[PDB]
Amino acid sequence: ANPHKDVLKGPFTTGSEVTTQCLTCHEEQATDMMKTSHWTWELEQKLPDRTVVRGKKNSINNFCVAISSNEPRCTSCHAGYGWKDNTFDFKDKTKVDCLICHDTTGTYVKDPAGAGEPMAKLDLAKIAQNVGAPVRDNCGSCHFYGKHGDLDSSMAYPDKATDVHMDSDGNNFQCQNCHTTEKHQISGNAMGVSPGGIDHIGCENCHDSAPHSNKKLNTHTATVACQTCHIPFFAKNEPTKMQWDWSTAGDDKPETVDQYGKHTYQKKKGNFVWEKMVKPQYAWYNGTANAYMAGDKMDSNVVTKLTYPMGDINDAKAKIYPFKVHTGKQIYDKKLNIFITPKTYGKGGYWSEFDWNLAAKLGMEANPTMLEKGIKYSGEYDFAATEMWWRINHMVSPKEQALNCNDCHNKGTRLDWQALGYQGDPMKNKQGPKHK
Ligand code: HEC
Ligand code: HEC
Ligand code: HEC
Ligand code: HEC
Ligand code: HEC
Ligand code: HEC
Ligand code: HEC
Ligand code: HEC
Repeated sequence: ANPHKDVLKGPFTTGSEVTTQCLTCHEEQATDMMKTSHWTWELEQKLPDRTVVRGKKNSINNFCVAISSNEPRCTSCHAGYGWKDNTFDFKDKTKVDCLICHDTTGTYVKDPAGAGEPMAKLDLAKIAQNVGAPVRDNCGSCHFYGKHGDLDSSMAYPDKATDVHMDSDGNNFQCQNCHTTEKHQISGNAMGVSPGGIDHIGCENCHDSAPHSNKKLNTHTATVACQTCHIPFFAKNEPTKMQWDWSTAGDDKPETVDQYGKHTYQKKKGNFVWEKMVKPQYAWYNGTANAYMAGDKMDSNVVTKLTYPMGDINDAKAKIYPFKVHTGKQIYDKKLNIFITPKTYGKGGYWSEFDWNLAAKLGMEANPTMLEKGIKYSGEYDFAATEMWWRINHMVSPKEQALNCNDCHNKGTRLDWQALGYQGDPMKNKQGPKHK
């Protein structure tokens, strides 16, 4: 037994007061955790032409776009308390959130607009006393809401049909059963992070790399990622957003709904398309990814890929992997040719004032990178098309629903042979295209 139940009677009125207790004995864990991306929101990433500091802190996406000037809404999913703008003290140990991963009561909740602060009226003392090993639902406080359509609210206690590894009646894995954690470094590669292992966890430390009695299926694994055949669908239980058109935001037309009660229009955000039971898109992937970074020039007559997997048929490091792809339109500076990071949340933000010029001006004056590069909002904006790629790794289906020969070959359409660089279906056509 540990001392928790005896030492943490409180009263506690704030998160850091809780944390300041945890540190009388777990200063090491804070120090360790603070070295990681869960605390800094930064990752180094090797792009085709340059190494950058990406991570969430520096990323641009086609959903909410970017954290700067919006921090109080976004850092409800930071393992910290108080990150509300650019003055956040990343060296302050009393600001780590120790409860979000370790709460066992199921009541600990971070206020969705509170810059990481817990909701009002929690029994903090009680939460602190009951702290223990994370389960799926702790990771899921940030990982099941917003997007990746492969981790849903039902991954809290999913069935076999949803995920064979996490299946609470079967293998019942917690996330760290695969994402092994040492010194609060939670293992697992985000897309475009390496080194010479595309997947740090992948499928091959618990399965043989030739796991099939059918040898022809084993020969495919040099080219086709396990994830491709074994995750035939994501968003199995609940719709995910497939498109977000910001260009239409700001009108008082009716805020219409889906088959599934999801909004297809909202004044504050624009138009959406939702989909349930989604086939992935397939692409060559060798462990590296391209990314759009703040300040990059772009071209509005074309779709901009905000991220994209690298590799191709001639790339011996690349395999065909499955991806979720989200498309949209979003705001760009019509004079510089760059995407803008606008203020949507809070005072002057789009969501209260519905004025894109003001949201642009305020979001650009708050962005550290724009400032670093002397970039000023020009005063003119427009909307441009984008696509963004995320890896699909969860919801492995039972073996009976793996893609089989006829999903890809013969009348199968899973793979777009020519987009992948093949000369027709390789089974009809043993002449032109082979991986390596
Ligand atoms: C000393 C008075 C402690 C305070 C205050 C807190 N914790 Fe603790 N914790 C303490 C000990 C001696 C142990 C056992 C360490 C060992 O391995 O010998 C623990 C254990 C934990 C764990 C592991 C829980 C598990 O089920 O394995 C966690 C996750 C943990 N402690 C977290 C934690 C937090 C968040 C605290 C503030 C709320 C906290 N502890 C206070 C000693 C002490
Ligand atoms: C909210 C407070 C989170 C909780 C709770 C957990 N994670 Fe998380 N995770 C969060 C963010 C904002 C990010 C991106 C960090 C960045 O800037 O890069 C992540 C990332 C991951 C990753 C990807 C690797 C990485 O990006 O560095 C993994 C593999 C991951 N998270 C796993 C993970 C697990 C297993 C969790 C429970 C123990 C967990 N996370 C909690 C936000 C939050
Ligand atoms: C998720 C993003 C986490 C945050 C924030 C914190 N911890 Fe953690 N902790 C996390 C994991 C995935 C693990 C391993 C769990 C397992 O099942 O093996 C732990 C482990 C601990 C432990 C025991 C092991 C150790 O390193 O000593 C302790 C004592 C612990 N965690 C405490 C702790 C504290 C005090 C935190 C806030 C400052 C904290 N953890 C944050 C995941 C995450
Ligand atoms: C094995 C059976 C897994 C379980 C259980 C969970 N995850 Fe996972 N995850 C797994 C793999 C093979 C990968 C690819 C990365 C690798 O190094 O092999 C991932 C990846 C992630 C990521 C990164 C996704 C991305 O940004 O590209 C995250 C954020 C993530 N996983 C989170 C996560 C959570 C929250 C889980 C519990 C609900 C979880 N994973 C379980 C394998 C496995
Ligand atoms: C499609 C081209 C596949 C690739 C690539 C991989 N697998 Fe597969 N797998 C596929 C089928 C059609 C089936 C069902 C047929 C069967 O052998 O049952 C499977 C099955 C498995 C299983 C279950 C094996 C059994 O007990 O019968 C496992 C454990 C498994 N596959 C794992 C797996 C891994 C780890 C892969 C990458 C190394 C992999 N498969 C590739 C189709 C395809
Ligand atoms: C260990 C940490 C694992 C990792 C990482 C992955 N898999 Fe797994 N898998 C694991 C176990 C213990 C089991 C059950 C095996 C049994 O004896 O019943 C499985 C099961 C599968 C299956 C079979 C599902 C079924 O129909 O019963 C498949 C097809 C499978 N696993 C594939 C798979 C893939 C593609 C993974 C990477 C994303 C993966 N596994 C990771 C252990 C672990
Ligand atoms: C998609 C995810 C597939 C499934 C399911 C199956 N196959 Fe496949 N096939 C796929 C690719 C991407 C390739 C090219 C591999 C390469 O070397 O570049 C192939 C290739 C073949 C071939 C021609 C090569 C050969 O092995 O002689 C054959 C005859 C073939 N595939 C047959 C086959 C069968 C019988 C399958 C079911 C067990 C099967 N494939 C599944 C993609 C996919
Ligand atoms: C929890 C419910 C979240 C809230 C609220 C917000 N975000 Fe998030 N985001 C969350 C996680 C767990 C991750 C890591 C995903 C992984 O699989 O590795 C992220 C990541 C981002 C990124 C990086 C690129 C991407 O995956 O889209 C960006 C640019 C981003 N998030 C932006 C963002 C903004 C602007 C938010 C508030 C307005 C916001 N997020 C809230 C989880 C959660």
